[PDB]
Amino acid sequence: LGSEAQRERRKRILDATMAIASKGGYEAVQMRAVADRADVAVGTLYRYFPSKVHLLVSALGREFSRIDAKTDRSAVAGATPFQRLNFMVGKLNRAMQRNPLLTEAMTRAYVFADASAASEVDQVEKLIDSMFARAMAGEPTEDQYHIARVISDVWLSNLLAWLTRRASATDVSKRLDLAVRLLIGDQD
Amino acid sequence: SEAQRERRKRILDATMAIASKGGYEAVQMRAVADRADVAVGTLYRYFPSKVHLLVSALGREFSRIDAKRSAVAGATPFQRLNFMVGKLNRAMQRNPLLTEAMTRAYVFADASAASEVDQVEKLIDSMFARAMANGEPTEDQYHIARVISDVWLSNLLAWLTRRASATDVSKRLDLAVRLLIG
Repeated sequence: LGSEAQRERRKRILDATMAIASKGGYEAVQMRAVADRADVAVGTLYRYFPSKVHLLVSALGREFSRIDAKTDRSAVAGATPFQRLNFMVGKLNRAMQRNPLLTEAMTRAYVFADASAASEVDQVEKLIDSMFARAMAGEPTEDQYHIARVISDVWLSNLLAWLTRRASATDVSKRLDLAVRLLIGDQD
Repeated sequence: SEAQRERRKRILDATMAIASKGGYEAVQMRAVADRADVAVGTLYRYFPSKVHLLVSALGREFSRIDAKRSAVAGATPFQRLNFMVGKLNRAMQRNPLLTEAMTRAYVFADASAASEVDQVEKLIDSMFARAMANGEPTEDQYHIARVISDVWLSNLLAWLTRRASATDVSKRLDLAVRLLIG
């Protein structure tokens, strides 16, 4: 399904969405402005992404997909599940902390995305869960996927506290370390 | 004092009435003050912003749920915690617009409302921590409760947006509880 022309259009649309959110945050991300920056027809934009929530959640899914594909796992080749999980948690954290305004825009879209964006939210959730489950495992068990979901929930809550300046990066790291210990502490 | 407690009550009652009608967007400072029959200044003294107002309203909801144990003595820590989760789930599901208003304020509350957010988090964590204990909980139980509160918030957001059914939410919290305490 699809074409090289469609993949090229989608890449430009998401690049434009991220460029606009990096400069002016969630509020700056508007359909007309994104269409103009990506050099795509507004109608074509609406067809692939029916709203700014769809654009931002799709940009977030692409970002997690890139982190997953590009993270060098040789660094923890001889590490324990506890170390591998803390490594991936640390990698996702540093990636989100790099551009606060952009992270804030994608997170806002993700937290309040409606049912019409279920496929885009599921792609995000499955990617983060897969990264944590594979770190704890290789091919994970159903229990490792259930643990991964809990860690993702703790990660999201702490990301929200960090974005709003209610928690420091230090506070976030300590809270995530505690959750990992409570779930798999005996795996080190 | 008496008059102060009555003024805060009227302010929070007006907030809830407005939120129940039109959600987060309907809640505005002037409208709340007029409905509560308080001066805008009295409103700002206790609640510096609409975010402080909605997060404080959320704290009163949790406090009232907490106020309303003897019936669950015979049950195990696992069963008491699942019962507490069920009560909190049902309470938030009864009035979607009111829940949406309080959740939106809680999620995006800034550093200036940190005190109110911290108090709300302590209230929900204590409800879960107390459910797993007999008497005062241990630090380990409060840490477990914080993880349960994070799972609960994530599932509440999925439920509010029609991405998870009430059954889905129940099953996910059951799984998290099982993973943490057994």
